[PDB]
Formats: sequence, structure tokens, C-alpha cells
Amino acid sequence: GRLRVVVLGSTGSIGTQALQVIADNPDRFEVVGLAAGGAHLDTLLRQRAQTGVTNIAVADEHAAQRVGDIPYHGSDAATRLVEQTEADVVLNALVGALGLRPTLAALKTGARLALANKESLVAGGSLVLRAARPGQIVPVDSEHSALAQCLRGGTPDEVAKLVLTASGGPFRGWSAADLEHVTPEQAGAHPTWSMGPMNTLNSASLVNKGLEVIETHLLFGIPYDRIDVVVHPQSIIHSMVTFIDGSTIAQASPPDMKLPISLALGWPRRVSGAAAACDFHTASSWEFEPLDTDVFPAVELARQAGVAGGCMTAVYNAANEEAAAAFLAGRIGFPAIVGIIADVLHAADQWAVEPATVDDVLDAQRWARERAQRAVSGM
Amino acid sequence: GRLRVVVLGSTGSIGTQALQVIADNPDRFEVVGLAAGGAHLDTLLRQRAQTGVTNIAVADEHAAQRVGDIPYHGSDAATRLVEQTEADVVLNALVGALGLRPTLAALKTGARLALANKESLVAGGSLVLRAARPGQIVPVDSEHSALAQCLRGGTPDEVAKLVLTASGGPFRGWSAADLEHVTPEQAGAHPTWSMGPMNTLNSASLVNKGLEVIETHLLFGIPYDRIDVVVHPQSIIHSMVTFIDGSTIAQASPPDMKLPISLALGWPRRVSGAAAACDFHTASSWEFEPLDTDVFPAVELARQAGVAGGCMTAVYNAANEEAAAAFLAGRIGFPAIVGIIADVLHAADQWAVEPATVDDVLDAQRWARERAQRAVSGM
Ligand SMILES: NC(=O)C1=CN([C@@H]2O[C@H](COP(=O)(O)OP(=O)(O)OC[C@H]3O[C@@H](n4cnc5c(N)ncnc54)[C@H](OP(=O)(O)O)[C@@H]3O)[C@@H](O)[C@H]2O)C=CC1
Ligand SMILES: NC(=O)C1=CN([C@@H]2O[C@H](COP(=O)(O)OP(=O)(O)OC[C@H]3O[C@@H](n4cnc5c(N)ncnc54)[C@H](OP(=O)(O)O)[C@@H]3O)[C@@H](O)[C@H]2O)C=CC1
Ligand SMILES: O=CN(O)CCCP(=O)(O)O
Ligand SMILES: [Mn+2]
Ligand SMILES: [Mn+2]
Repeated sequence: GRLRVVVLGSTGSIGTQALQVIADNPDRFEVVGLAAGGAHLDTLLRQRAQTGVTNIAVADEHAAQRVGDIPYHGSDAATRLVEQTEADVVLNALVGALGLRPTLAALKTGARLALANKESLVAGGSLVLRAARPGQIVPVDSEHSALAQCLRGGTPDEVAKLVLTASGGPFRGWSAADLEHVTPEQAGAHPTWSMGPMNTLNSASLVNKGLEVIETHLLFGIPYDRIDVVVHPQSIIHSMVTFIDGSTIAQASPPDMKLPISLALGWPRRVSGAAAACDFHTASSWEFEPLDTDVFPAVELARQAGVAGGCMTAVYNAANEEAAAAFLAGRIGFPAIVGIIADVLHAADQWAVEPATVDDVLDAQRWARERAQRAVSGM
Repeated sequence: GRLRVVVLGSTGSIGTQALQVIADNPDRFEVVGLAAGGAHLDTLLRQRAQTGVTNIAVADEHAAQRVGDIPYHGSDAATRLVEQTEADVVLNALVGALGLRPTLAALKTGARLALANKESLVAGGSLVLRAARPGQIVPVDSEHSALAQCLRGGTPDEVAKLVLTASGGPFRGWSAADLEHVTPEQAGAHPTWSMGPMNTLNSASLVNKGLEVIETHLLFGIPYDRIDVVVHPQSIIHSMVTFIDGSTIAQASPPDMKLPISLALGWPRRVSGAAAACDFHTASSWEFEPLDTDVFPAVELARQAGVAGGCMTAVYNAANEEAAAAFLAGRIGFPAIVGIIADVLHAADQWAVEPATVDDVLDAQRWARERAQRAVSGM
């Protein structure tokens, strides 16, 4: 039958790509809700006009003032839309802290949650896991989607290791000395129209990989010492699972987020024609190499944060946001991003307690931000 | 509740590796029958002593006499061993189309057929299929083991293509002129697998891969035009499945037949520690290139034979067996192997008829062997 889909973050990269998959597959999906921030209000309004969906939410009141016929506006607008809309699937493609409450609300409705919002898991952690039922959360990102597919190759008891691939970023194979003089531009901080500067930087710093390692633990219930990372420059193999017999199962496709998006939406059913497959008519190679964890310790730090548990991963992420921004403003050098994360985490043991509420997570993030600010400024 | 396993061809490459898996896993497996040709009595006698199994078949009458007290001897020994031994699994690791009757007898008992002896299924065609219940034939071949694992990545209707990898053999990259000079000693080399001299030859000539394409169609019911072959010199990726959404699922491990053996014996349950896993703590690459079908047409000829159906696959194999014997004896050049197969196949119009009995298959092979000898005489 047709799945009713709520798209949260309809004006961003994931959201718009999802809407294309849905437009291409009217047999499999129908949009029944759209939520956006308001920065791209004009796009949301064009989306209302194109899709015919009037069930929309805008967070920013100022932006909402420009329209006068938005059913959900102001803070918690997305959350209210989720609470009040009958749906089969909620795609949470919201950015940052504010994806958390809608994740919780969507889980309570009993819909499947196609999750892109990293903060829901990296920050929300045990709040989100205690609220979600088995199979309810389906990951949107390429590595997690790949692991979900590869896990089909055996029972849960047969898994030995999860292996995330990592592009390695622009500084793949760079020495510590090389990294000393990395500039914001080199770190891929261009005013690229769709993605924010943080995504390319997190990729370059290997912090994104650490975040993905944390999310892997929470999604698939695999201990951190069994979650590995290999550097794979082509990004054709999106991740792999190694089983107890020594067999490894791997997922491969030319880069294209429409594949994992389509699969998250239709899970467990694949969407015909979603993306192009690997073509073996011209010679190619898939290369693998280890990550030098002395030069790139962000993944080791993520495992430490993850193992400590509670709000420690919220701390890891919030420290990064602050240090990364400080790097982009020229307040610190590149190697000092992960240096500050380590300094903040080392000081953060009070946050190992499990959060009872969203406010607990926010307090952990507040603490981590100001602690990172002190480290940056020298105060 | 150990599985009771009869091991046909115990003294060969697959047989010995299989006994090693069983020896390491006495909780899961027990040997209850051994069959061999009689050429390696030292090995067989050691196997009798180490397993404690006296329920033994020896094909060669004189060799069986030399041992004394062999319960089954003569060319029907292996077949009669299968018929009269209660077992849960029959591992058929005989070589050549002579494994046909043991294969048919094994299926008739209701036991799982762990099939290394691809030739018996290639020769038997729909006759073997009609004797099998669904999933009764479980492949030991590394490619088909990989395919079975990767097919867990979706439903049947989601399968777009099956992709077999091929090492490309010792003469990968060689021109037709280069092949003219190939010696039996050069064809006895293999870059990635340690095997008997016949399977090694078949690998060098690509006839092995042709046999495996036919085996794929017969095992999995996928049409020949959706079975691709890609050359992968590392033999780390063992085969892949491409799904309708563009996703490809691949199986990978360092070349070690103990992996597919262990899984075939214990299907669906994996066998802990059966083989070493891919090691991502050191650099490596997985390379792919197209097969050069002009220089190596054996796979195309297999597709032709397979599409024709009936007893045509038996003809393909039998012609190879005769031609291969003549190459190893120094009577014909290396290119003549596949030239003879082409000559025989294209004279075989009458053998497209579906086999009703074993005798139909035997008739087809008898003709093919004579026709192959005619081709050899003409050179
Ligand atoms: N792009 C990718 O491939 C990857 C995605 N992810 C993560 O998935 C999430 C979504 O991906 P992406 O589309 O690129 O993120 P985007 O930044 O491109 O889009 C974010 C969406 O959230 C909306 N939004 C912002 N603030 C609010 C608010 N207060 N209430 C409701 N909605 C709000 C935005 O609306 P408006 O535009 O009007 O502000 C926008 O539609 C991201 O957080 C990203 O980190 C993870 C790995 C990689
Ligand atoms: N070797 C490998 O790695 C791989 C093999 N395979 C397949 O597995 C099958 C077995 O191959 P492999 O183990 O390499 O071959 P081998 O030649 O190593 O072994 C052949 C076995 O069959 C026995 N045998 C020979 N003739 C007869 C006969 N007339 N009656 C009864 N037994 C006989 C031999 O006994 P003896 O010599 O003692 O008389 C020996 O035990 C082949 O069909 C091959 O295609 C597939 C994947 C890879
Ligand atoms: O199952 C494994 N084999 O048959 C050995 C494959 C060697 P090849 O790809 O060169 O035919
Ligand atoms: Mn990713
Ligand atoms: Mn094989």
C-alpha cells in the first residue's frame, strides 16, 4: 500500500531529496506533512503549492507572520505537527538540538522514524532508545543504511564486527606537521549553497566519523570495541559487517544519498530505480587503508565518550560545535579542534549520569559549550 | 545433536579441508562416511584412523583390495555408500561428471547436499533439480556461497543481477597469441587458490567460470542475461548481488575454502572461527576489470549451452573433460581446449532435449566425449 510520510526539515538537502523520491514513487509514498525552520520559507510555500499539502509547520514566528495561513507555527511547531498528523513514516531531517523533541513525539505516535537528525541519537541517547521500540528507528545516513543492509547476512548473535568506511577527508594521509597549517578554506569551508560549513569540517576532522560510530552503537547495540573504521577514499563501499565465521558482507553503490533515503522511507522494501548501481564495464579499484589514530584521534575520543555513556556523547558533540566554529573564525588552529574536545571530555565526568529529560541533555550541552569557550579563550 | 556428514572425495583438496572443519567442530559435525578414488591410500588410511570411520567407499577395485575390508568398492561404491548410510548432510567433493549418480542418490535420501562437485549439477541440469526439494542443494563453491549470503539482502523480486567474480587465472591480460604457447606447467599455476590440477586448469581456461555461470542459473533460477562475470584478481570479493534500487551487496574474505565449506555443512548457521576475516588494519585494494571475452570465450559458450538447456550443459562439461585431458597429456595446445568445446557444442543440436533419466544425460556425455575425440584427432 501507500505510506503516509511526514517530512521534517523539508527545505534542506535530505528533505528535498526525499520529496523527489516520493514524487518519483506515488505508488509507494504520499506526503501528509511538511515542517521547516523559516530561513527557506519561500521554498516551503512552493512545496505547499506543488504538493498540495497544507499541513505545514514553520518554527520561526517572524517567518510565519509573512503567511497567515500556517496551521503550525512558533517553537515546537514541528512537534505539534507530528503529534496531530496520522502518518506511517516520519522523516526527521531537522538539523541540530531541535530535532530531539520531534523524534520523541514521532516515536510516541507509533510511526516508523526515518532518522537523519544526528542529535536525536548523539545527544538524546538513552532518552531516545528507551522511547523507541525494536525496528522503529531506521537510519538515513549512508554508513548506517549500509550496516542495516549488511546485518541481513546473519543473526544478531553471528555479528563479530561492524566496519564503517570513512572517506578520510581532504587531509587523508597528512602528518601532524601538515595539519598544523590547515586553513578554513582547505577544510572545505566554502559558502556551498546546500550543506553548511560544519559537515565538510567534521568530515575533515574525523569527528563526523566519531559521531557515526556513536550512532552505530546506539542503533545496532554493538559494543564500541567491535565497531571499526577503515579509510576508503572512493566511498563506494558504504560500510561492512564481519560475522563470527570470518565472512564479511559489504554494501556498495556510487555515491548518491537517494539510495539510503529511499530505503529508509520504504524499509524493509527497496525502491526500484532509486539510484544507479555499480557498473563493472570499466576497470576500477576500491582501496582501503588504516586511519592513523595518533594524527586523527576523533574516533577514539568518540568511543571513550560513548563508553562513559549518559550525556557524555552530548558533551563530545557540543564541544565539537564550539571548537569547530572557533577554528572557522580563526581563533584556534585545526589540530586544536579535537584537542579541545579531549580537554572538555576529560573534565566532564559529572555528565555520565543518564538524562531523565530533554532539559538534562540541554544542560549537558550548555556546560560543554562554555567549557570549550574557556579552553579556546584561555580563561 | 551433531550433523552426520558423508564426505565424498575425502582425500582431495575440498575433502581434506572439510574434514579439518569437522575435526575443529565436533559439537556441530560428525563424519559417518568417506568416499575416494583409491589413488591416495596413504591419505585415506590416515583419514580412517583419525575419524575412526570404517564406512568407506573406494572406486578402484585393485586399490580397495590392497586395503582389505573396504565395505564399498567399484565404480558404484560412492553411490552405494550414499544410498546405505544414514546422514544429515552429504558433502559431494568428487571431481567431474562422475559425481552425477552420487549427487542424485544423495538428494533421494532427503539429506542436505553440500555441493562442491559443480559438474554433477552442470551435467544433471533439470534432472538434478527435479530430485531436489527447495534449498536441499547448498553450494560449497565460493561464488555461490557468496551469492546465497548476499541474496539475504532483499526479497527475490528485488534481485536485479547476480555478479560472479573471477580471478582471471594465471593468464589474465594475455593475448590470444600469448595463449598459443601455454604449457601444462604454466596452466598448473594459480594466483589465489590451491586446488587439484583439473580445477586449476579450468580456472586458467575460464571454463571453471563458465561452469559456475551455469551452476548459478540452476541453483538460483536467474536468467543467463542477468548473470554477470567480472574479473577480480584478488579473489577477496567472492560474488555480489545488485538489487533493483541500485544497491549491491557483496561477500568478502581472504581466499579460504573452509569458509564456504563450513557454511554449507551447517547451513543456515555460521561456524565460529572457520576462517580468517578481512584485515582492515593494513592497506589493500580490491580491483575489478572486464573479462576479455574475445581471448576467453568459455563463459559465453557456457551461456550459449545454458540457454539451449536440456543436455547441452552436460555436453559443455564432457567436451571440456576430454579436451582438458588432451591438453594435460601434451596432445593439443591451450587454446584448443575452448576451441574443441565450441566445435562440439555447435554440432550438438539433438541434445537440447530435457533429460528424463540419468541415461539421457549419460547418452549426451558419451556423444560429447566421442565428438571431442574427433576434434582432437583432426589437430
Ligand atoms: N546531508 C547529508 O548527507 C547528511 C545529513 N546528516 C544530517 O541529517 C540532517 C538533515 O540533513 P540536511 O538536509 O543536510 O540538513 P539541512 O541543514 O540541509 O536542512 C535542515 C532543515 O531543518 C530545518 N530547520 C531548521 N531549524 C528548525 C526549527 N527550529 N524547527 C523546524 N525546522 C528547522 C531547516 O529549515 P530552513 O531551511 O527553513 O531553515 C531545513 O529544512 C542534518 O542535521 C545533517 O547533519 C548526516 C550525515 C550527512
Ligand atoms: N579445490 C578447490 O579449492 C575447489 C574445488 N571445487 C570443486 O570441488 C570438487 C572437488 O574438487 P577438488 O577437491 O579440488 O578435487 P581433487 O582432485 O582435489 O579431489 C578429488 C577427490 O575425488 C576422488 N575421486 C577421484 N575419482 C574418483 C572416482 N571415480 N570415484 C570416487 N572418488 C574419486 C579423489 O580420490 P583419490 O584422488 O584419493 O583417488 C579425491 O578425493 C570439484 O568439482 C571442484 O570443481 C570448487 C571450488 C574450489
Ligand atoms: O570456488 C572457488 N573456486 O572455484 C576457485 C575460483 C578460481 P577462478 O575464479 O579463477 O575460477
Ligand atoms: Mn555519513
Ligand atoms: Mn568457484
